[PDB]
Amino acid sequence: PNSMKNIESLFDYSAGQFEFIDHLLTMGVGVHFAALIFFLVVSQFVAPKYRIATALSCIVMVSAGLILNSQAVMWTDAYAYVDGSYQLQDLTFSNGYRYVNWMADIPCLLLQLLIVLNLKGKELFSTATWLILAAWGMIITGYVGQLYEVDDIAQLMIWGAVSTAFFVVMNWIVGTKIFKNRATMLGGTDSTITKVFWLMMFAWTLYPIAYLVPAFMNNADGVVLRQLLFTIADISSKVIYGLMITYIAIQQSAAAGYVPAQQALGRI
Ligand SMILES: *C/C=C(C)/C=C/C=C(C)/C=C/C1=C(C)CCCC1(C)C
Ligand SMILES: CCCCCCCC/C=C\CCCCCCCC(=O)O
Ligand SMILES: [Cl-]
Repeated sequence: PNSMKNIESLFDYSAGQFEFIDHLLTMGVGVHFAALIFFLVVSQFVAPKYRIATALSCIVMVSAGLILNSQAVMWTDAYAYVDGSYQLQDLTFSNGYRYVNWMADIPCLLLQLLIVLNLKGKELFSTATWLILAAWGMIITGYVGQLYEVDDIAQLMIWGAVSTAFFVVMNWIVGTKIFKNRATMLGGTDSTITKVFWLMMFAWTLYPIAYLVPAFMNNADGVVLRQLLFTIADISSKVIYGLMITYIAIQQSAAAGYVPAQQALGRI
């Protein structure tokens, strides 16, 4: 369906190129699932005010891990090694699934941030609402644009412009809330959380770069590079970010007197 519309369909891949992609996707699932166990064992040390943030991390890990596992399988299904190269056998591969996943992943990532920020009640709800709508606006317009990567580069770029507008607006909101709510962080995670904003800024920005590969590197190597950028971005935005949110959650929990949090931080 969407497979003819992505640049992966245009090329034949060397055994090294095809195998590198498969290995990236495979490693990615391994990292996400390993992280998943860790987020899972560690959540018993998070006080309940914050425990939902850690659960969100586990949710993202599986959600992202499943999409990667599936991409890896869709990749091996799509091509066969014939006459010295991997050649397209059928229309089973597309990047469209990543976008669909982001529809779920991003709200989860944002919500875990708001929780450690100590937002609650009406503010949490309203902030969450504006953020996810902005995010959905970004993702959907982006999804529409990627559909035109094979045949209409101007069109991919215009949808890209619209997508970026939502992105910038989303960043302004998360940035503003982090900066206005820092003084309330305990432990003192007021310092850590600003690092979390910079990481997001860096990691999230890699997705747009990946989106533009058809525009500047329209060849088989470009395909490899985009999967690589997705990989760096995925580990940075989901896993590394997740480890920080959890750290902040544990630290805030101990500072507020939750004992399992204190014993845990202490036993290390
Ligand atoms: C777990 C997944 C994450 C954190 C994905 C984040 C994705 C983006 C920030 C996507 C951004 C885009 C633009 C701002 C412009 C082009 C289209 C997108 C969707 C790639
Ligand atoms: C910060 C997150 C780190 C992400 C992990 C990514 C791991 C891969 C890194 C480097 C390997 C580069 C080697 C590429 C050899 C090219 C072979 C070919 O494509 O033909
Ligand atoms: Cl609590």
